[PDB]
Amino acid sequence: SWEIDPKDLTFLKELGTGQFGVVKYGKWRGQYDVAIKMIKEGSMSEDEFIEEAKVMMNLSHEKLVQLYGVCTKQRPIFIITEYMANGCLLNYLREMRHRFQTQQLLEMCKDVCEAMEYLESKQFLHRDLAARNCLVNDQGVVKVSDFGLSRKFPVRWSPPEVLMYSKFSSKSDIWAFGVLMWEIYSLGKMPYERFTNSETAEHIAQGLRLYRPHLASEKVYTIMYSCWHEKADERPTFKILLSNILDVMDEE
Repeated sequence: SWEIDPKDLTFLKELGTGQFGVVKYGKWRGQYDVAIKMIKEGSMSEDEFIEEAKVMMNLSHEKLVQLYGVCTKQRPIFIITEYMANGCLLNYLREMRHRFQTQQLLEMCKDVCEAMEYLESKQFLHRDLAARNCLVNDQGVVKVSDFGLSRKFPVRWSPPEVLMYSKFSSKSDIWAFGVLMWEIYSLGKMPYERFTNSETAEHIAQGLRLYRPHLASEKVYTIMYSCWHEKADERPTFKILLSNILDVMDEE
């Protein structure tokens, strides 16, 4: 069901990801590659954890990193997720010592927009969409992770209404997606690299945004820029963005 027997875990490994990162790898039920993550003790009630795990497991999309189950009969609780061989998107973008053509960067954006259009259609809020929270598999497909119970503050990824009023909505995920497009097109730079949090917020308050990365065409920048409207209701939906992204794919 939602509950998993740790005895169904075989080939337990400690694997590197990026230069200093580490992942606990296993195989689940003889054929599923999984990452094993622990849940902070006492931060949640057991019943509260199970319901949230149930919601997350019913979130099925090829571009969302899947949750396969949880172990609760043990201390600490752990979760098993879809293993992603190429690791964090941020590190993967900076590891571009080789590859990225602009078509590949736009495809990354499309992968994420699909996952997010799915989440939006289920009225589920990510709340921390960022390149650090996307994972890349062995085929180079980008999937969104760290939504749900896979959770100082992501100020550089947050719209003004989150910073001031804590008003989370799909439209705040929209803003963060624009920042994520920026991280992709700049190949993994830090948004607003040399800014205090008040400087970033004063910069936004002045109607100023993240510069056009030079790998981004005018069209691509229009799409990411559209995500950062001051008014939440003036920012697009993930369905509209997808259609914009699919339009720009046809035009190249």
